[PDB]
Amino acid sequence: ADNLAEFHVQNQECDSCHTPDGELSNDSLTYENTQCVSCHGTLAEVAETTKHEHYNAHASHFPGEVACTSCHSAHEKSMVYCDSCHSFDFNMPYAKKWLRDEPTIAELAKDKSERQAALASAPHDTVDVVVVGSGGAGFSAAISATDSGAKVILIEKEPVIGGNAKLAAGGMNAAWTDQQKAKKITDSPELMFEDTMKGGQNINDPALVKVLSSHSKDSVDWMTAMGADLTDVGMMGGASVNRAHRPTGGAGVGAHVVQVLYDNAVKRNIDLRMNTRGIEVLKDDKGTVKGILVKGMYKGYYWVKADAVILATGGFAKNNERVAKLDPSLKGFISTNQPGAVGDGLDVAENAGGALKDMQYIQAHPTLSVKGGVMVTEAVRGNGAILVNREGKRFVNEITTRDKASAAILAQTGKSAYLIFDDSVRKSLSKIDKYIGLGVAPTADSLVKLGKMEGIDGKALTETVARYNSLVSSGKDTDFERPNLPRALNEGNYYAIEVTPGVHHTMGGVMIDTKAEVMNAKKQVIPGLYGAGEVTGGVHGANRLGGNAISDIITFGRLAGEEAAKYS
Ligand SMILES: Cc1cc2nc3c(=O)[nH]c(=O)nc-3n(C[C@H](O)[C@H](O)[C@H](O)COP(=O)(O)OP(=O)(O)OC[C@H]3O[C@@H](n4cnc5c(N)ncnc54)[C@H](O)[C@@H]3O)c2cc1C
Ligand code: HEC
Ligand code: HEC
Ligand code: HEC
Ligand code: HEC
Ligand SMILES: O=C([O-])[C@H](O)C=C([O-])O
Ligand code: NA
Repeated sequence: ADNLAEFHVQNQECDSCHTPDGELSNDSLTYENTQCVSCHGTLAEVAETTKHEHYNAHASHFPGEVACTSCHSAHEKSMVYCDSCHSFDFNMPYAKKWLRDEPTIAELAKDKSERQAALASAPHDTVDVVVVGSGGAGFSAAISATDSGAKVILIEKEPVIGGNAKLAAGGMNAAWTDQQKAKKITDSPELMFEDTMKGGQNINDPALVKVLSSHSKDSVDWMTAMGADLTDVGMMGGASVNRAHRPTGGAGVGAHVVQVLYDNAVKRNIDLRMNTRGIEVLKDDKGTVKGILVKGMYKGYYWVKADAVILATGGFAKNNERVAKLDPSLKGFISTNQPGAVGDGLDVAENAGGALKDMQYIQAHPTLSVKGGVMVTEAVRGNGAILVNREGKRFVNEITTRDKASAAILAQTGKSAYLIFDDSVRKSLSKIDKYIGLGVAPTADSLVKLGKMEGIDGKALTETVARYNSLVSSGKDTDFERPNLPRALNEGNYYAIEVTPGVHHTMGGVMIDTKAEVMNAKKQVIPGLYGAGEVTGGVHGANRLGGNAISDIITFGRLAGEEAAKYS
């Protein structure tokens, strides 16, 4: 057969998959997916049948309950979502090459011509608040608004939840938390503010950063009350003390936080709609929002009547064309992001009259795995790893800010470097075992063998580590002034990961005030319109600190949800 449906109808009726009337249930394809599960079992049950030693299409790091139709279409060939960042050896029936070519908001003007008819119709739903995007900002806002008495609809344009937030590794910054105190760490919201302002070249909006620093503990407390583990607290670049919180053992913060938000959303019966793209904010005759029209992938255009809309759509770091127009030094770089992170929500915001700011400030993560084409967490460095070049030498303070680290690596021979660490560092951060399972962390019982394996001068490598270990014991890095020297690299075997910068985060975005209200170029608030998370600009200035984006999206997501509800 040429497609999955044709396969099944060889021995099945249409209503094995469909509703009696044959209409698709909704854009999440709830009923239909329910039918696949009825015959094949849950995604976990399918997973038992498709294991490989180091990977499994049906048991991944994605949180939430991933719908079968995310990858398995019925009446046409479909794409494996994992192929958007990896190239695993898969044999999905009826597969086609991964290719993402979502139309822009501007191109969707080719649907006047569908859109006019929708807007002429009754609104499909009438609620209080509509939140766009199921990343951390969006779930936080949806939950926050719901607890504040508002009826919400949460929409996600992708087939799966979580956006980039589900990918987060290194942690969530906050000061001065109960969790830090339990780990004997001394910190303050003032210190966090100062690290943050300096890290961003004092470009950041000080009122927004004040909100980030002062609400950070509350945000950790809120997530914890909802069931999250934020008890491990690590170091990230440009911070005066350890303040990046994540699950026990040093597991990734991202999938965990989104899973917790998802669970809490489902607990409150929040209306979550997948494959549903926010297209244009609707405003009444006095310019306040009155709703939003959306495009369901399976059921087409419709609008939702509401007093408020919260845009929580993430950044545009996956869109290299737009990035390179803003910062040509990043043209052609690989990105760390999910395939939908291309900035269409910003278009939505601008079309609704919101102004943008700081857009030229785009952050490259200094360590994308060259071999895997995926982000390798900064916590690897925070927990003690060093960087060496092909000459087997250190060349930079590995916990400096990302602008400086990226430039340093790009200035080394071959425009890449190697993370080097031992088993003590490996055991201190369980997320590192994920890089090993991905096959991107070759290992050996001596630095000479490792260097010969990876094309690093082996003798130089050895002396570099011996010398670095001596600075660790002396307590002072006189070579590159790295301010925190947490571990000597001397336990067990040695690992190398080849790394180079990848485009990661867009610090610019829609202009918001401290209540997360979106503003126009005259600095006037657009009543009913809110923005939270990486879609906004002004929080992180010219360079964002590792750990500060998850802090941002919880704090500003929650704040937007409560402001939205109050606005009502
Ligand atoms: C690999 C990786 C690791 C990171 N780790 C860390 C970390 O450890 N600590 C840290 O502080 N930061 C980290 N960052 C950054 C942080 O995760 C992101 O800044 C965060 O994802 C921004 O969250 P958000 O809620 O604003 O957006 P996202 O989580 O990206 O969610 C936005 C969602 O909106 C959807 N969307 C967009 N437009 C539309 C639309 N028009 N209609 C409907 N849906 C829409 C998107 O598909 C997406 O699912 C990491 C980023 C990546 C990529
Ligand atoms: C389950 C394995 C399926 C069987 C067998 C059939 N259909 Fe289906 N259909 C299914 C899904 C999940 C969807 C969504 C799109 C996709 O291809 O994945 C569909 C959709 C259609 C549609 C489109 C309806 C619309 O766009 O509004 C129609 C017209 C349709 N299917 C009809 C249909 C008939 C007549 C079938 C029996 C011969 C049949 N489908 C089987 C899943 C499955
Ligand atoms: C029960 C009534 C089923 C429903 C509803 C769906 N599937 Fe199914 N599927 C079923 C059978 C009995 C078989 C044959 C193998 C077996 O388990 O006995 C299949 C086969 C598939 C396959 C493989 C097709 C191929 O070319 O080999 C896949 C990938 C599969 N089915 C997917 C799938 C999805 C995603 C469903 C819903 C959209 C779905 N199936 C419904 C039985 C049933
Ligand atoms: C993408 C992220 C997927 C989602 C979501 C689901 N499936 Fe899948 N499926 C996917 C791949 C890449 C493959 C191949 C596995 C491999 O290791 O090569 C498959 C395969 C199937 C099959 C065939 C299994 C077999 O008997 O060999 C079935 C029956 C199947 N998938 C079912 C299925 C169902 C019902 C889903 C939802 C619960 C589902 N898959 C999710 C990728 C993806
Ligand atoms: C890009 C946005 C990604 C997509 C889409 C998928 N994964 Fe991923 N994967 C991602 C990263 C950044 C990493 C590095 C390690 C980490 O936890 O951050 C990985 C790694 C894996 C691995 C290795 C570790 C492990 O969990 O076993 C596997 C086997 C893996 N990813 C599988 C996987 C599957 C099956 C996906 C589709 C559902 C999937 N990934 C998509 C980034 C990205
Ligand atoms: O390196 C990390 O884990 C990460 O990528 C952290 C931030 O904030 O973006
Ligand atoms: Na931004």
